[PDB]
Amino acid sequence: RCVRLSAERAKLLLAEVDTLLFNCDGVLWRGETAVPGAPETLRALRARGKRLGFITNNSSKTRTAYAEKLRRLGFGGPLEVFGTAYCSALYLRQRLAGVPDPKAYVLGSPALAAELEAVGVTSVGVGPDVLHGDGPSDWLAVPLEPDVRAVVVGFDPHFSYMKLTKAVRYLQQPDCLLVGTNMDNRLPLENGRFIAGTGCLVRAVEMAAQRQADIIGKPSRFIFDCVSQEYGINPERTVMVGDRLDTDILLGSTCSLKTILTLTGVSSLEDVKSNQESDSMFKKKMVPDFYVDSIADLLPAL
Amino acid sequence: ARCVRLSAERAKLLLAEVDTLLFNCDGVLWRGETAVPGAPETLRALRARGKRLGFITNNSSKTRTAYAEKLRRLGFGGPVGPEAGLEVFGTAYCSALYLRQRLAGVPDPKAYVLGSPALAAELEAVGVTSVGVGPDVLHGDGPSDWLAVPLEPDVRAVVVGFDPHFSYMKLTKAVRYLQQPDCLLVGTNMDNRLPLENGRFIAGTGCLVRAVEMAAQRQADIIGKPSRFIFDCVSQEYGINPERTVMVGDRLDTDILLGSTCSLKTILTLTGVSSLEDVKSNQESDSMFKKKMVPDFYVDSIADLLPALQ
Repeated sequence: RCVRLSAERAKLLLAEVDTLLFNCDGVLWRGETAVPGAPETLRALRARGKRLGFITNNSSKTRTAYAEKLRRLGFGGPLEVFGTAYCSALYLRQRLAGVPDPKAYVLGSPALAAELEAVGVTSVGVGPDVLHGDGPSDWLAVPLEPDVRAVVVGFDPHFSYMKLTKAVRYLQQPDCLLVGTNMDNRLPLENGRFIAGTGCLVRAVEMAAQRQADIIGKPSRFIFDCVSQEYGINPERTVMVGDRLDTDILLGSTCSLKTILTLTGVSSLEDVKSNQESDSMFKKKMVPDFYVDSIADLLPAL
Repeated sequence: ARCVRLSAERAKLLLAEVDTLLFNCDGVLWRGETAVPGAPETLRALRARGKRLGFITNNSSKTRTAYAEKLRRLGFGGPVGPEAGLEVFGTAYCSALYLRQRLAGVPDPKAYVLGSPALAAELEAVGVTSVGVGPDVLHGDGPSDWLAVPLEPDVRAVVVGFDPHFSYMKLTKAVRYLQQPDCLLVGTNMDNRLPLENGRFIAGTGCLVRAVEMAAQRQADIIGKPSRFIFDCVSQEYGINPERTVMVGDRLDTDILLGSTCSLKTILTLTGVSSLEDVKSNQESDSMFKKKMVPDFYVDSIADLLPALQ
């Protein structure tokens, strides 16, 4: 029952909500360029006493980096950003609490490794690992780091058959964990362009390792739990604003949060139309409570 | 269909019934670079008895003629003379045939190959030019640099085989080529793992194919076993009559399944991946498909047929 948002309805909701959780890409900005009116509306929400949070499935930037980008583009400051890097670090903290010196093989960014380092998890394998040796015997003979207790698959632009081989070898130990930052098929880019998502890499590792990975990012509930551990979210008085139906809006529906769809990003009203037709009850979960052309549309009520 | 143990008498009955024998290579004829004991003698005897022998492989790393050299070196024999034709059908050659048929009429077909030099050689033989074989290491600081790399014009297919040089760059180029609707996506096999000696394994081609499928939001066409195209690739040259042909294999999900779906008599050899315990599990109907994966006859090794060939 997607309602079209008007200034009157926006005022009504704003009275009801104290916390707003936003996806960054496709909602607040595309690339390094801000959505028209978005910085001012978020500044105004802060002035009206609303608490702002940010949830992202990208593992390439640290919390402080996302916060600096928000500050430079005028969105303000209080941390308020919850990305798959930080939340992956928290997951590994929880699942490796008993390990004395946990080490993880990270097919991912320096930011993911830094976030793991902050929670006490040493990371190995960030960066290039180009193929060496002419056959499987050479590839399977390469020495591995000792005491590796987890394999974390993030956005690895250096992904190679060597990293897949080392990951599978680490995962031959039953105690070893397999964690994926997200399961997205595509990473949205500017101008409607896209590149391969972390989900492709994670699925390669899963298939080779005959394992099912634990997914940290949206639509997984783990990212909401990571936000709630610090915010203490009240589902009834909290709203999730997002651009993608399969990740942001589904997360909102599963966690009983109010949902707003912004049409500045990947998803559009036509997609919601197909979802409103009952092919599956799940697709009904992928429908927003309200829709806005842009987040600046909250400025009339603010 | 009751997985009968092939006794020498039963084996002789089979020899009278079949004129053509199709063998899987790894786990049946040889393990790695070392031959299975007694297999070379058995196949040489089969050639002497006038039986026609063919070979089916899911590995895309060797050309037909190269496989023939390995067979000759290990004592399995070779095509007799000038009239005789090649006996080995691997995923490189049959992938080339698949693109030959599916790119019929294309003026100068080009393919982006995440695969071996052998696959490129076979494609050249069928008239398909190949681009992208070999390493493509990461360059640049961001997506704009990666997406600024120039792509070749008139690429009409993406072929994913065993690529140990697979990289995020090659995946990115593959999706960019596949953004063209006419472009085909072909996979040599969908195996999650490549079996190796001593129970070891490495990641299979299926992982690479799946990554490309997910990013391109496409479904790949698989050439290798259990897909029936490899059987059609054999038949295009052999002209097989299914009831008078036997398929010998080591793996239930690939070799024996191909035999059953193509109405070939099946012999399971226990020198490879599959065991009688696995066929036991399949004989218990957990899945409808598992009934298809049951051998008509079983032997510990193909050398077990040597008494009936003398």
